[PDB]
Amino acid sequence: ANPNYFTYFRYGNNLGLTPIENYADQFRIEAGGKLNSVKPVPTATDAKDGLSSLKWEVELKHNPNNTKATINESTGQITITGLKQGQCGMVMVTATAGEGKTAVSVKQPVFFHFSMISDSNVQLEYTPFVFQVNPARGGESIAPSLGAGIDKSTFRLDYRRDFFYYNIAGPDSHISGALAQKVDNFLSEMWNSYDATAGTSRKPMSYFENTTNLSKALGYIDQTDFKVHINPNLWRNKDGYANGAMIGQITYDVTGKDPQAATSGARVSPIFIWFDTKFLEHHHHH
Ligand code: NA
Ligand code: NA
Repeated sequence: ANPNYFTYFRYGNNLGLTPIENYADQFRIEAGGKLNSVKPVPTATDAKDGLSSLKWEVELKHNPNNTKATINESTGQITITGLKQGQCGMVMVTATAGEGKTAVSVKQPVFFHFSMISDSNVQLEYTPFVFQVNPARGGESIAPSLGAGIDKSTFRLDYRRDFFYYNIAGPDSHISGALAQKVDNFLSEMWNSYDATAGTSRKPMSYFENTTNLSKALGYIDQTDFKVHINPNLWRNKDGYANGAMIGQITYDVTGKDPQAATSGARVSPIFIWFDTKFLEHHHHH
């Protein structure tokens, strides 16, 4: 197209994952580290005038209750504050080339994970921590590392509470925000499609609540490898397929039991699920 026309930028990742275009833009703050040590700058674009010709803007998406983000308008350097240990956060970055009628803007998410050692010496890390999934086809995330000394055979892991969804490029009618009582949004619609009585419960996302019908869950964690599974043909409605990102709190138990009632130190939000029909899996030759 025109002189301002472009289609992408990239920040990459600090996880050693390559090539960077096969993964979301995503940054981990290591266990026991500081948020102010991870201030990513962009590394790629198809803008002809390049990274130092773009106007950089940021909007914090997750977690609105406690996280903030700012951006250097010239360099694109992002700074995050307030994200809590054991949680992921999400921002939307907008880059704009030019001004006026022929200006072109491109918006993309950037994700963050503040890792930690939680109860019982667990250090739960998905690498990548953004699972890019096609909602028509479904799929399974990476298997996480659990931490040194953890018995994987007695580990149990399940979604629990605090589910949030952020529309990225889906229809505006996929309303963003927390799954909550008396709020009609994309997550309440998804929940209700699983069961009219699901409410704000873990049930649509739970292994332990779907043991005899896993294929019916919106998604679940398996108890062998602890991958997150997303089932096909559910994250959609008449207006369109999900095109957006979901985060939920996940609880664990180190004694072979359903972790429903795990206490506060055995609760984390270690993974973001990003739905987009354009995603095809990169299997690395299996
Ligand atoms: Na559904
Ligand atoms: Na959460």
